[PDB]
Amino acid sequence: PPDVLRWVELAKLYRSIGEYDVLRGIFTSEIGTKQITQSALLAEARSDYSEAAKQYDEALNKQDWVDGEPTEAEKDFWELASLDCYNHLAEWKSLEYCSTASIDSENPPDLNKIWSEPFYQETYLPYMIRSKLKLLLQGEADQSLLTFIDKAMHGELQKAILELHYSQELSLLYLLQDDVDRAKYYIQNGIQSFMQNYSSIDVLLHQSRLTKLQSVQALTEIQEFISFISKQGNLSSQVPLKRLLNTWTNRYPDAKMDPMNIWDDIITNRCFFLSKIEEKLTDISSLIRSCKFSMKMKMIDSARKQNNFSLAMKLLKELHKESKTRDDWLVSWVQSYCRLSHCRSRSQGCSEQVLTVLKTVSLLDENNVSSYLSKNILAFRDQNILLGTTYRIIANALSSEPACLAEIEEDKARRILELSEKVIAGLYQRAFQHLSEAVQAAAGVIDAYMTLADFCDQQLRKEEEQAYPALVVEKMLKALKLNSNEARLKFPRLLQIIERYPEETLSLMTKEISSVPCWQFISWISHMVALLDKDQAVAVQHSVEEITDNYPQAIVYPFIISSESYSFKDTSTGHKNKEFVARIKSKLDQGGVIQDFINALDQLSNPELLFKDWSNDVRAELAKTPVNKKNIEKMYERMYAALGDPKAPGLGAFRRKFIQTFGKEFDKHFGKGGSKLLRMKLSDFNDITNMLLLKMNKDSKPPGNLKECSPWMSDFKVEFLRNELEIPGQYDGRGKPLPEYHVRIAGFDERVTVMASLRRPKRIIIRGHDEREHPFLVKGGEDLRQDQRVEQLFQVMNGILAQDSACSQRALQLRTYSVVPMTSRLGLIEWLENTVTLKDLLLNTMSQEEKAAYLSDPRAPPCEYKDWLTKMSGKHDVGAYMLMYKGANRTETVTSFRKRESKVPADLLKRAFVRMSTSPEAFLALRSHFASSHALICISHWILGIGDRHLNNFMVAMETGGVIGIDFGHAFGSATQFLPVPELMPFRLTRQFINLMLPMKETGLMYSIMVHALRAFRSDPGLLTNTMDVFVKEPSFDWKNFEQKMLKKGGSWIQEINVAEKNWYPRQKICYAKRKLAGANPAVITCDELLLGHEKAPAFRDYVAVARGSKDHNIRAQEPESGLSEETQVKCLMDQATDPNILGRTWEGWEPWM
Repeated sequence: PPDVLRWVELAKLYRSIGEYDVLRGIFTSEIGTKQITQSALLAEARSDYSEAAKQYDEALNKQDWVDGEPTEAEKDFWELASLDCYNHLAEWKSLEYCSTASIDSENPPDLNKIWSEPFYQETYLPYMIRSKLKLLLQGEADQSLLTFIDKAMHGELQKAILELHYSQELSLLYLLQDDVDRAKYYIQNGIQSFMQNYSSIDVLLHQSRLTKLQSVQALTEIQEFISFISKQGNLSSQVPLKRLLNTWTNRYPDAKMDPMNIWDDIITNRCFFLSKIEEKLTDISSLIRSCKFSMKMKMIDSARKQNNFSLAMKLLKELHKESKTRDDWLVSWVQSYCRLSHCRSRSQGCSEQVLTVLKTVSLLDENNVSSYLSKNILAFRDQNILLGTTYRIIANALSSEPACLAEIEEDKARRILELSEKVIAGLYQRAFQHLSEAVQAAAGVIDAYMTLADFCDQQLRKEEEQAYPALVVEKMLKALKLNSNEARLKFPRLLQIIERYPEETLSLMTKEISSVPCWQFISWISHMVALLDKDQAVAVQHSVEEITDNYPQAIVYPFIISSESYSFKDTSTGHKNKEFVARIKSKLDQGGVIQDFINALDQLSNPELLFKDWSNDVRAELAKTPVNKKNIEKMYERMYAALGDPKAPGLGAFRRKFIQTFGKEFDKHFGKGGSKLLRMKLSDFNDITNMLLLKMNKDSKPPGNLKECSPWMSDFKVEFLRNELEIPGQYDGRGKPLPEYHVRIAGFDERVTVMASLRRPKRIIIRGHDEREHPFLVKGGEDLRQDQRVEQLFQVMNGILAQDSACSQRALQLRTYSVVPMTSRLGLIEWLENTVTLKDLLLNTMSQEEKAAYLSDPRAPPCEYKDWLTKMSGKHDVGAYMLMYKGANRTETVTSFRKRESKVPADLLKRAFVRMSTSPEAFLALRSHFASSHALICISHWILGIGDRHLNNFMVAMETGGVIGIDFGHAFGSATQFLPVPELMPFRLTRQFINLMLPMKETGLMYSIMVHALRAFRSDPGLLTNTMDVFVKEPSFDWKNFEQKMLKKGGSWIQEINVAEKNWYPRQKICYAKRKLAGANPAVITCDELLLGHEKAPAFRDYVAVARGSKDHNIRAQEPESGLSEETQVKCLMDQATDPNILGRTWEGWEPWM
């Protein structure tokens, strides 16, 4: 065919530049039509290279296949994938016969036949010479190679390939036959081969250069063996031997970043080199064998981490025979096997998870009980840790699934219940004894503390429905006294166990928090200085005191906003708490420069919108019932401080260029304010305010035009040490902070830039003590604590995301812009250099006329959409959705959706990537980064369920093509609850993000990124679970700041609910996130969230019908409700994202089409 071998050659190209995902993107959509294809690629996409060839040898001998026939395009592909997925693991012996046994049989004369028919010359040859060399290097004779080598070394057309390419295999072969000089010439041609090959690759095609560069360690290891074997200065004694052995075992390839064949190359070459150098010149060899065993053991402990499991298992069964002389080898062998069983069992079913770790008991009542768990107490500790965690695994296995697990294999049921609920408590007790041995038995004890920590916290969150709270606190804090990233983020668990159990061991917390390094709390300080108002601000006083003594700069900005509200206790215990805030308030802010800093930054914003904020605040507050006492006269003082007379800027502030245009004009209307606004108590007629507010926007002058609107910062002139300012937004954990070295703010440029948004924030260009120019964006008027919280969330998120293998090898990270809330209604936020928002990219890409007909046209897809809302429902604004859901079928909406999206241009994102790249060597590495980053943030915006991802919340950076996420108002699962017209799509993957990657399918890259990300997420010990728990279990938005920040933005949402406002309940959002992280179908969660906030809504059954599926077209209904897997979860996601039953009826400003 003329349209299939093209895909064969495209796969042939993409196999060479790494890129092993868009390789598999076409082997499920062009070379297909079967089912063994998908059933093997699902076990090849995850690193499970055993079953994904065990169902290719169980498919090459197929007979019937009566549904048609596999063409000639995939019968070769099946054996080629069999070769590849035999090569990635240690199957060399079953590679040679399966390579050369496809031209003839009867042990064929493979001499010149492979030098014929060039399909027999690129594919079957390198695996043959590779496999035969790997099988020769183990040590045998087998004499199958040099005859073919010497026959092919005869003639130019049989030598100008076998000398061009390979030469390192040949260098090792001629080292095996002991002519070192031709081996010298060959390895030197190998070094020149790497140089000339490296020089011709382009400079931005990354990961191809890595696949080149990862071999020079093997090349130089051969070069060093040659340089070492020939010299006669090393034949005298054993010390250059000893030094070379130490500098070998010192160096290593790293774990978590090198694929397994490079580990194989270096390990086997080093073992053969070492055996040769002991074979020639002749305890010594016992020490040599000990270095051999330790190098092999490090190879196994690196190969465990990447889920490359079957290679690890056959390596373990390789490495048993040597492990009998020295007992530490046996104890390392058994802990390595128990840890391999542990890392395996985190993915099996509940039926086999008990079996797969019950089988590893009989080697633990084995020897090493003979006096070696007495010589080392540390090995006793590690044995205790692994056994207790194994008992915890078995007890946690069949406590999740009821009692049905002791139904099969009754000898094993007798085995487990030998050591029905009275065995669960016994196994938990047998776990707890072995863990309590550890905390009484560098940093080989932090693991022993931390296992008790997470075990006991799991037991108490089981006990939500035993003096463990006495045990957990000091056994956590005695290791937090040491450095630990896994204990820095586990502190608010102590802050909540002491609050909920104050009569349970309050003094223990005090007696341990007495001596602790007081700079390990600097990240958590808003969870301590917002605790001064309540009780239990008595166990934590001196740590706050020490921070305000030694580092009195890094507590200041969260002390202010928590001093903004503090009502103290009438009992005399409160009479030292108000004394405590008095003492710290006196001894801090002694410079008196922080307050003028904040005040001049307040005088920079636009107060014209602050009056709108004040009008909406009072018309929401006093419009219920006039029984609120004194609060109107308590909150008019805030308005009268900043606004009113032109001398209150003098006294509380500096003279503003805006107040000489605002307060000076407002006397003939603010006399009315001083008459009736100071004594209103009416709340019946704010039309008088609305008409003046309509006039105040016509003649105002928002061009502030300079820095002179804030005169304090323009003329800064630092003089000497008056306890200088120390720029906001440093001191984010991470070791002992050097105080003197942050950028002392020393100047403000007289250039300000407003931004065009709904609130119109301003951007300033502040200058450096290191003589840089740090820009920032002031954010006047809004609460910005939640954005600090979710940047902490993204920090722990892509701190998880870089310690597995399969995301570190592909370099997936989020991009965290920084944010800081100086005081309430005043935040600084980091600005990024030369970025463009997504709708601006997709909008300026077009020409003149297509943009003109998209914006200004009657049948244009916005205006056509509101016209379809009219002609479907009858009414002509919001309020027609409720009659639109029930009163419309499927087939009108789907076809009308296609009919409206056909009018826009098609190749918009591809013209945007081609209008600036100027090189098709750059188009590839500018497209792949866009797709990789957009896929990662579209799955990480969903675990903690965020909505509202419209066209101005993605920003692209036009030097690499990444995308970022900003502006999170609907943080947890709350987009669909409290909005009127809900949103049901888990992210945004619309038509343009599809027409970019054509002609590839949307299962090549945007699927493998999401799968690797989600499987990287849900195997953690619950760091995300605890942090998400703590973020909503700290009340700062208890529907009040939520509704305030909701009405801050101007959309269509005014509250009046009275049923969902009682249904806030942060024991529900953690439950739903723990479900959709623990495994749940993503149509169950969306209809559950729509049920809990839209009960008794009219078209509610329509909502659950559209979210429910169709069972004939949408896969998201044909799947179960629980116990799924990652690929099924993400297949439901990618169906629900693009399913025009859903995208047809959504919010018009969300822009579903473009």
